[PDB]
Amino acid sequence: TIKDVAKRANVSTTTVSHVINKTRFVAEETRNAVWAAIKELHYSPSAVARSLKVNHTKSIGLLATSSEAAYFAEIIEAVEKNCFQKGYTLILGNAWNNLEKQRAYLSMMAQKRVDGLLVMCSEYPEPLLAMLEEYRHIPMVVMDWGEAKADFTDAVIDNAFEGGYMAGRYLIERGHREIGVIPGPLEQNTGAGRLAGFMKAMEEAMIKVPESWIVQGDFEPESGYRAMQQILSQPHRPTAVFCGGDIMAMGALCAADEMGLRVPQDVSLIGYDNVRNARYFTPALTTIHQPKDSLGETAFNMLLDRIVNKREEPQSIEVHPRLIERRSVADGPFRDYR
Amino acid sequence: TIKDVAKRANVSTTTVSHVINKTRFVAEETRNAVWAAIKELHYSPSAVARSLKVNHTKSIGLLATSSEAAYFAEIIEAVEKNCFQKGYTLILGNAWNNLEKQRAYLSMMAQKRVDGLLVMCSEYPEPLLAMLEEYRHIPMVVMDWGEAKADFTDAVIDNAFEGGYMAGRYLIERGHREIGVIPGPLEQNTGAGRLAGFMKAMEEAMIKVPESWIVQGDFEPESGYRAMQQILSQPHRPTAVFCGGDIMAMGALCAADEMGLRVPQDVSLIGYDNVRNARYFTPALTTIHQPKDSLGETAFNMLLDRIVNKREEPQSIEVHPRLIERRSVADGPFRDYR
DNA sequence: TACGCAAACGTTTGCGT
DNA sequence: TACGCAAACGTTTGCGT
Ligand SMILES: Nc1nc2[nH]cnc2c(=O)[nH]1
Ligand SMILES: Nc1nc2[nH]cnc2c(=O)[nH]1
Repeated sequence: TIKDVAKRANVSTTTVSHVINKTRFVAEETRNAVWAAIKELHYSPSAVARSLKVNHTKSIGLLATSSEAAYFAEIIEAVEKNCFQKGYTLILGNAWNNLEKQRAYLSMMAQKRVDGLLVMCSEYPEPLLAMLEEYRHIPMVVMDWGEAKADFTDAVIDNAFEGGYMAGRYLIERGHREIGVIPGPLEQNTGAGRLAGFMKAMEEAMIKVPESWIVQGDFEPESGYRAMQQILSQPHRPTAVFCGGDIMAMGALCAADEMGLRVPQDVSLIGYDNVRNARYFTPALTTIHQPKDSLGETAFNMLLDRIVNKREEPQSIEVHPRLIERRSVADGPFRDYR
Repeated sequence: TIKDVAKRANVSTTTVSHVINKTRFVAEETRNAVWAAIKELHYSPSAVARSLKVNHTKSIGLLATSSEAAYFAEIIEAVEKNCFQKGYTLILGNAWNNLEKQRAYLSMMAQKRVDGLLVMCSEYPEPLLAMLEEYRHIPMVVMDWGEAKADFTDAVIDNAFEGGYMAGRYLIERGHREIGVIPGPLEQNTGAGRLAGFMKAMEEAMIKVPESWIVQGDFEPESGYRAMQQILSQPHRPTAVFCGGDIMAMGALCAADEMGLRVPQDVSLIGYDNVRNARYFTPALTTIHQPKDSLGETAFNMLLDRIVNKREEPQSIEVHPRLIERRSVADGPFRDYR
């Protein structure tokens, strides 16, 4: 305890502190002396004590959805550096889209008194929106929203509609007119948003799409498997499918193999995410890339700012995606005709 | 503040507390009354205050190596549930095998006063071992050690040597006598340990292995790529390779493709990890599976026990791996001869 | 029976001199 | 010049009555 180091140090605690935090000038002797005792006495200042005083834990919370999915894990890993190089402590908590679950992690959140709050709950029902607001006191920012759903938070928008668009365009220019689509859950942004972007181009190109060629996915490889399966299992099949996510595409890739179909010789897959190891998919995945890092870093920053600069007004910064050409896509049967 | 709810509640704080923690009987009126104010006044008890008093933060720290690699992310995700269903708060911090880095996260660790400590630093040099010990006060347990490296911690041993063994045996019985190997870093347990297991069987079967058929990997898909590449790029090539890790195998799978070689028609790949989505590799990955969940859950538990049961003696629980047959492996040219 | 007092936990910090 | 006092932060808890 400080009372213990000051003692061994034959100096006031006020002194022990002033040297611990270089908050005011202290003679060299006194300085050194404190230190020695600090070391021999083996002192570890109590952050909890210091925070009960200074009104800030210096730790930010993460109300995530899950932490194993490649997509998530990369953002999550991104944040942590940011937290660390800026002095913060990361508190991770996955709600699994569970209201109860979130209401709890949110609960312990404020209790432990997180200086700030990063959110990625995926689905945002009225109930959620509700609970979230009752903590509008604690600074926060949702990082996975299509557009600014609330006025009480900060947001980083991905322009995922623009991405869904970019993907379809590619297919078109490639020669395809018979595309399919295994989208991510519609309650989601990266779900509906991407699909909706992809579908503008279609109409923009008078391309229709039979319902039998559009199957819901949940970002789980198993789901990609089942869809791709469902797709090619019907008499008339498309020549190129737009896969809602990379790890789903990764799963759709598998099925086509066991299918006996070649890729991209038989099917053309265009994903979306650009996961750390999508380049090494087999084959190499052509895909849309989301700036996961910046989506992360940008978030942490807005928080700090709102924090340290006692910001009060909400905000929302956009981020942008870009096509990444790999090997899952070939020319369509209309390429030369354009 | 409590002083604020008790006031609005026209009752002593001692009362406000006794109802907040059901620590002693309180009349219904008084009870209800407190509550109302608790709600209208919108009170969030201060955990930091309560902990500065009760001597326990109710939060455990995670001094990980990294959090994006599938292997890690799965354990990490495992822990968090365990933490959550048992009432704890997860603090995540990746040291990136950086001494300085770890010494820091370890530093802030004790400061914030983690009730317990989970470790997975991969490489454990004397320097590390040193620093770690100076916190032997704070309860902990390394979860990625070959054998009990220290007497001041708890350990969960994976029997990764037994796994490396299981893998080689498979190859043998399959018909192979010309195997290769892309192992994970030797400073590691899952590195050296697995390799060393795999190599006993070899000798146990009078199988030698040309150095030109053994290439260091770092668990990174890119590394698997380069090795597999290096391997088949030499005049005489093996008929089956044992891949140190799944995500590396995943990377070796790619190269062979671009190689023009078929798998398992041309090469036979046997990985090790059994990652959440290795089944969906292309082809479906035959591999050794580590009980990631239990490796996680078991760890959290030992910690609690050491914690709540004020345990003092070190411990070490083993966990076991098992072969998972998929599609990356075919009979060798010696199968019928046995 | 049902509750209230004050002291304590481990720090920081405004006055001082 | 260089340092020391005491009060405060937001709770819990042993005596009480
Ligand atoms: N698994 C997963 N992948 C995604 N890609 C974009 N959004 C998501 C998401 O919420 N989950
Ligand atoms: N990436 C990675 N994979 C592993 N598989 C077993 N151990 C490890 C490790 O330390 N890192």
